[PDB]
Amino acid sequence: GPVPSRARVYTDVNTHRPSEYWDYESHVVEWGNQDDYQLVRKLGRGKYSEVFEAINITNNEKVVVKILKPVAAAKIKREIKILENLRGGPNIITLADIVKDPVSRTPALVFEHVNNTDFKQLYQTLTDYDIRFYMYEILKALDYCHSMGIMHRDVKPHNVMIDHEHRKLRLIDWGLAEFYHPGQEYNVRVASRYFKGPELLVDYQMYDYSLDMWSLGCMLASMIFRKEPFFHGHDNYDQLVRIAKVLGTEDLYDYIDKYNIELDPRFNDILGRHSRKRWERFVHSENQHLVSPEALDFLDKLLRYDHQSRLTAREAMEHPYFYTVVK
Ligand SMILES: Nc1ncnc2c1ncn2[C@@H]1O[C@H](COP(=O)(O)OP(=O)(O)OP(=O)(O)O)[C@@H](O)[C@H]1O
Ligand SMILES: O=C(OCC1CCN(CCNS(=O)(=O)c2ccccc2)CC1)c1c[nH]c2ccccc12
Repeated sequence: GPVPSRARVYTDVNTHRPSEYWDYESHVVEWGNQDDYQLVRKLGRGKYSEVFEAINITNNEKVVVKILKPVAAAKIKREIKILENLRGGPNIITLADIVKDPVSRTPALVFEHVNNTDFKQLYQTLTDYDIRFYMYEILKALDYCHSMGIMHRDVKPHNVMIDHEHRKLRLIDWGLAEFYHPGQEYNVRVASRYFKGPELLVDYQMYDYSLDMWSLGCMLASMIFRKEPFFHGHDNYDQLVRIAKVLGTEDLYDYIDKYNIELDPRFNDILGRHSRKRWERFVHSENQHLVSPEALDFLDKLLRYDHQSRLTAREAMEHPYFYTVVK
């Protein structure tokens, strides 16, 4: 069977905390009043939730209302507990209220309003300095949630809200977030296809906070090389092939050997043989200004098959790539 794995940082944060911190099913929801809010317009509808721009009539302030679909309403206590535990933390979205929808029974989460929408809208037009600046801001949020014993598990450009005018950033959508418990086997059906770590693609369930660091590495490669997404898989199997064409097959097989990971037999005839490519191969005249030896060294230390070898959020913050950022 597979060889066990544990996080190399914040390993036992939840073992010491009182049961109330991580036992989300025991949490008692003190519901608010739905009538205090007026919906203005639908911002979007996904497979699990619906988001609206709204106004709190009790104080004239602008809010964001997220209504849960009945199918995704099962783990609402988990998302509430995580949001309350992280409230006030650096670059973390603030939960202001929890109400029930008027027509349907389903819970609705109320948040602070954040200007300029999606990270994806701006992340392909940033200067070198701005990529460095915003990467440091995301790292503050990830080190904070990891230090609090929580994995985000859905890091991607659509989940980062940036107010470019005020040089402000917020990490949103904590619907897939989970408490890290050493030795626990988690569900591998998390994160968006292009941002899934190799541990999810090979069905290795004993993963940790380092999953978020692979997703962050995917975001960095897309920004500095102007290629969105960087790893463009057709499905979950082709996603691993796309990765293998860059990182090579030798390091992939060394990874499955280290943790005694059983590979799906459908990978035998699609993986092939590939050597580790130099990051300089993705450099061209149109993206050369966004690339530096520091950027390539940093990217190389994030995008590693072995989840235990990747830089942690705190080590990433120490990298020379961030020396030019004003602190
Ligand atoms: N707290 C917030 N403040 C301001 N805008 C928000 C907030 N939360 C979500 N939005 C906006 O609401 C819109 C609807 O988001 P929606 O959840 O439908 O997309 P998504 O789920 O992020 O995309 P994906 O399906 O890739 O996850 C988004 O464009 C997003 O920018
Ligand atoms: O005007 C209001 O609600 C109008 C609508 C009442 C009906 N609901 C539909 C909920 N049905 S649902 O099946 O839960 C659903 C469907 C799609 C996506 C997510 C969830 C949409 C909003 C509200 C006024 N204050 C609120 C506070 C929370 C939620 C809604 C409101």
